[PDB]
Amino acid sequence: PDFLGHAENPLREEEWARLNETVIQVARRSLVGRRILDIYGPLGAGVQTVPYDEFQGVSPGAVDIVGEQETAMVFTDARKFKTIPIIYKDFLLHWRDIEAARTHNMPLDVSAAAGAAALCAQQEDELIFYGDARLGYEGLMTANGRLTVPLGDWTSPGGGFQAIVEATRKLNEQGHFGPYAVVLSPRLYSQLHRIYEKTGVLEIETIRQLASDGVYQSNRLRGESGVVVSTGRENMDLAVSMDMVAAYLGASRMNHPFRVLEALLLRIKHPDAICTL
Amino acid sequence: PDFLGHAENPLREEEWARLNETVIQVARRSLVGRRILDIYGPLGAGVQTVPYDEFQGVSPGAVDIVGEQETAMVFTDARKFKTIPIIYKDFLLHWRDIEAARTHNMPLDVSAAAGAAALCAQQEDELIFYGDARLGYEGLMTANGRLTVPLGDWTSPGGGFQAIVEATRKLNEQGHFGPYAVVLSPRLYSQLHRIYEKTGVLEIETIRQLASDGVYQSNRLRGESGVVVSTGRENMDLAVSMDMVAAYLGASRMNHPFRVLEALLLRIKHPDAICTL
Amino acid sequence: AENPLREEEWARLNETVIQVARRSLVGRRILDIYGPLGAGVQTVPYDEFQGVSPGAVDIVGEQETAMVFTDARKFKTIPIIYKDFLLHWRDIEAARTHNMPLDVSAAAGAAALCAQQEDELIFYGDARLGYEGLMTANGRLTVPLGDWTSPGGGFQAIVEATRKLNEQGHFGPYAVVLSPRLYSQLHRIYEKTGVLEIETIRQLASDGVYQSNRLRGESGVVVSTGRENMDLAVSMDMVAAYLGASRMNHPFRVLEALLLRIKHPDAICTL
Amino acid sequence: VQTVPYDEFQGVSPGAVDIVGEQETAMVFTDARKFKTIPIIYKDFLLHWRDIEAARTHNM
Amino acid sequence: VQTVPYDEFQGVSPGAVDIVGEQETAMVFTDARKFKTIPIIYKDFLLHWRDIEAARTHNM
Repeated sequence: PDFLGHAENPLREEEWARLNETVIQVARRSLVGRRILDIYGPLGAGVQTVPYDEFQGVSPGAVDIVGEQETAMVFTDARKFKTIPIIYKDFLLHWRDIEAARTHNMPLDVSAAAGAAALCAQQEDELIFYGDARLGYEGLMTANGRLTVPLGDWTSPGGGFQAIVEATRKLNEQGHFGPYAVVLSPRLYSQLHRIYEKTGVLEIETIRQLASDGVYQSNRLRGESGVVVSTGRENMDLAVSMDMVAAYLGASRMNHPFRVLEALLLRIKHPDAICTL
Repeated sequence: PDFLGHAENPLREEEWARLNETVIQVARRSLVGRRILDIYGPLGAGVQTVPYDEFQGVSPGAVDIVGEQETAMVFTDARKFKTIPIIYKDFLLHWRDIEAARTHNMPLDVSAAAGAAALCAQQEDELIFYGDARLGYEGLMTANGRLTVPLGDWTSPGGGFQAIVEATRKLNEQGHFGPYAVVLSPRLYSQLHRIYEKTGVLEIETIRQLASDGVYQSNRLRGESGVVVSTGRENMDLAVSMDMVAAYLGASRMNHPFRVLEALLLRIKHPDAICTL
Repeated sequence: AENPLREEEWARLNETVIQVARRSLVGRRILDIYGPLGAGVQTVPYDEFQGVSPGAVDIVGEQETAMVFTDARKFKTIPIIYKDFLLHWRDIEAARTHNMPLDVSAAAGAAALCAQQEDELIFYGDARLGYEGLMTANGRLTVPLGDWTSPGGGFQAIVEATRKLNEQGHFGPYAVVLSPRLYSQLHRIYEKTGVLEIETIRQLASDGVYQSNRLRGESGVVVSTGRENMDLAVSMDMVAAYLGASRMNHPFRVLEALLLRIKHPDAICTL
Repeated sequence: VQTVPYDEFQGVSPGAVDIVGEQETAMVFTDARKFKTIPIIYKDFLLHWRDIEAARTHNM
Repeated sequence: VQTVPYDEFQGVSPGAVDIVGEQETAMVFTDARKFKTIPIIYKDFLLHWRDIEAARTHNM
């Protein structure tokens, strides 16, 4: 006639609401991937597969007096569908803490929730920026056709601008230009954030004006690398099946462990808008 | 019925009653520590910390006609606020005995519950009589300031009791006398029963009269040790957040596991009423 | 920590399990069952045998011959046979929104394995646990099934088996179970005139001649189909139950509880 | 529905019977599920317009 | 209340399993459960009864 048992959801309504709010907000704080990209809307739990379009196209538009160009852009052989993985963590909550938060001291502590959701989002950003060979996925710094360009010039007072200038030139060489967005590793970003370039102000302001979609920081990237991409759709996408949400796994010895879910898959529909070291 | 699985609780009211009665009875049978220790009232499930209060204190107290002598009240040495551990064991039921015991064998077979409760009580007695150093807890034979007395002169009836006599003398010198008690290891409890020639009266009866709160035997204590205590309050206590209760752990492999729980903490409010080897 | 499926999908799963069972069970077409006793029971009474008491006193008034009873009263424990499979929560959601088959191939595989294990149990007791096997029973009345691959083959062995049953004073409508190798190769259509050899064996047996691929290469048995000779104590028919969600993937287990009690091990012939 | 699950591979795990169910009867897919897609097959029906016209007010 | 629960830290568990179905990575929890005692901080001052009476009659 009390808490003991293997019953269904232990948490009351408001406690569930607080858990969901915490995971959502810490996700919003900790996600850098979902700002440079843009998401195909939430398809739902059921959708396990999404189309994965073929590759580049060097076919541009044309203008004639009477439309006769026929403007072909056709996928060739297959469509090679792919599947949407899942990412998760744990919520080992004590039963005595829940019991105390009912008739006693009652700031129900969900610190483990924020920690686990932060770890989950970190793993997800690792997925976007680096595919895993076990599932055979593609990562931005390990894709095919990255259009590499050396850097070899930082640690100088102003030897960082020309690297992104060259990257933009190479990216426009493939006839693929637009609002660029840059993501950099932590130490590289801080080093870029240094004193005046001797020709004005902090370099990041000029780089941000050149990119036109911001320069972002990612701890999850390797030590000395970074990327610049074309933020528009028709080039890259983030297929989402369901956003971060906490669900009840089961009953432990007597505790309650939870698990945070989100199903994401990047689609590089055009591996021409990627540039790296 | 039994196929839906993961029901909130399998058993009925009568079977819960029998399980609880069995664990209570076996606990009361096999507990020795709870027979010389006045228990704190059941605080509740939520409480996890209790005021582990005192280390010392003395105020001889005086009397005079008017009622004015200004003797400092015994308040506390310093608050410490230890945390209440949990002691548990677990057993299993075969999901058919629960079904047979509603048609064929009306009283449900619960021998595994007694088997688990005996081990739980053994572990609890070990907790009282010994710390574990993984939680900084204190034990009867591990407490600092134990008033050790060299007592090895046995195998000769011309002695043995004199060890307890010296223990009482040492307890008296520290200004602490009352209804004494003795808990002895089996290797010496049996040795007391010796009927060596020139018997007269066995030493056990003399020791029982000298103690006046019973000489007890416990296997959990080590092979070559024994203690003398003062049974009253304000020297020892037993914080009881909750007694032996059987709770459910979901249904694994369609069987039914259960766990016997209690939350106990020994607090010695006066680590002077202790004597050891 | 919940209960996954609703009524329609539960009914579909149960129907699939029942269908695969009734298709694959060969024992249930040769032995009649003691009524479903419920999941509660775990022990049943057992055989009576070699009750040698002619009882043919045949005197006006009556004599005091010995009554027939269990030779040695004892009990046996009804086993449990089970197979476990798994389902994915995303699969259930997809079958709920996009498509609507709700693939249950795993359930069919589990039911098939359970039925094969059950039939092996009936035709061979578990030596480790220790039971009675149709081809390993004591008092089996062995008859040499050899010298086949001949024009007059299985008939010469079935007639000998029937005369050995009748000599033991145990007769009636017999039934035959043969290994698939023989039950196929036995179609030596030419006995003499026009009738299948298996057809004339079936006429001789009068309660079918079935095959069960679980038997060994060159073995077969003939029994007396009635009750009070052989039995099949059932505790619960093959049914699927839920083992509780773990890691959001729902497991499941198909259960059956059977035990054969050969009351009169005089209705046996083998190789 | 363009994609369907494609389950892993064999399993040599058989069922078992015990007095009390404790076999745990595991049969678990290991690493992935490697979904696949459903192709299409087709041919042609070149029907004359005059034949359809004839089958209206004439030979039909 | 006089005691509160306490930190969880160095929960090194990537949780980035990222597999269809799910793996069995380690859950995050308090590294070592323990408690702390909430202190009390206080400051004491004094007031004179004549001051209160004066503030009640002469000035306010």
